[PDB]
Amino acid sequence: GRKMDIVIRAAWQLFLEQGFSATSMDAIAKAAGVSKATLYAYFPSKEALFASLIVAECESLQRDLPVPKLSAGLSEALRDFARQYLHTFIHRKDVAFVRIIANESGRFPVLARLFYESGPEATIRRLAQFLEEARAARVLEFDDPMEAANQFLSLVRGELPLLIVLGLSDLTEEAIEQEIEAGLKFFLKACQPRA
Amino acid sequence: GRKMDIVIRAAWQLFLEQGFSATSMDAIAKAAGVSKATLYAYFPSKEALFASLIVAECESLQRDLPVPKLSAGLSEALRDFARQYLHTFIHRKDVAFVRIIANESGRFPVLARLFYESGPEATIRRLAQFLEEARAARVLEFDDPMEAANQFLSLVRGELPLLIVLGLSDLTEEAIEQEIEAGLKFFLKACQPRA
Repeated sequence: GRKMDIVIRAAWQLFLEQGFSATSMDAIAKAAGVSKATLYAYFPSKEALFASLIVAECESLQRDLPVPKLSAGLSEALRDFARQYLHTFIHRKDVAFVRIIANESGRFPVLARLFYESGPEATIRRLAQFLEEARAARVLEFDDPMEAANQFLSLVRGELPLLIVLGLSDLTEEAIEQEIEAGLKFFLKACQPRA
Repeated sequence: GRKMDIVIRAAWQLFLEQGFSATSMDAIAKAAGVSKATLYAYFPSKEALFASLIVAECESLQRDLPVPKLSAGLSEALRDFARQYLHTFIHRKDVAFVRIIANESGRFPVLARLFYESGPEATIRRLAQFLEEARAARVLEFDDPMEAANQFLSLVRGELPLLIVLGLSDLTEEAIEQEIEAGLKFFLKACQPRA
């Protein structure tokens, strides 16, 4: 319980610095100061270990996103959600996770999909349920809620992933507000019923 | 002229195999079979050498894209451009190149920005000048052409880059047409003058 966490942190450190495949359960045990018997009692395999990291970190992220309320106002709800989406993008593991998994060159499709469904797709679904509410209230129009959620996020996140990866993204809070307001303005321009 | 190309290819080989910083002008000269005097006459520095590769690769990629014609029909033009834009992601034309810069962890911001401006931003600008024509023809409406171009591409590309990188994208031609049609439909829903 108290030990399992020292293992997690040691493993994360190695996965970042070297990648998944280049990190052995052997190295992990030694970095965390445990016997292999111990290590394997907590985690039946390196794949299971990484899955723990993924589900845990991804569920954590998902708690720091709001559940958008239509009572808050349509715009402010979306604006809030975008804001938190981008803060999580910038300051959390999603980029690191993707580098790590992308480095595996498709050797681990189950882990890849687990991340996708636990994070990115989960974000889409939360927003989608909110959008379904907004459409039920006749305050937005669109054929598919997931599709519309994905469109919204795509606009808001724009080309920030690329910029970050290249090390060119530097986003003050005011810079972020601008990214959001542009994305939102456009999204509403396409889904607000013209009237 | 040809002395210089054998060098380019040798340098690209090393940068791929070992990264930028781990590759020395010395190793490059020896791999290309030239004297250091010769090497440095063509390229004043390793940074300058990589810049040549960037400009060359980025111009190459830009020839793969159409120049969209408004005579073709608005939709079909955009649909063409989107189609060619996505081909770049699927066939991973940028990936090795970006990995090299990304792997420098922002030690070389000038080269990173040169790539950005020579590729990604260049794509935005081409589309932006087409959009500026469409607006002059009163057939689309928007305040800023670069912004609108970015929005268009963000919609179309959506989350495909991520899926590809994770090794979860498998796109039949029909699947691709669906991605495009969704992105375009939405873009037009916001910029076509509602009438």
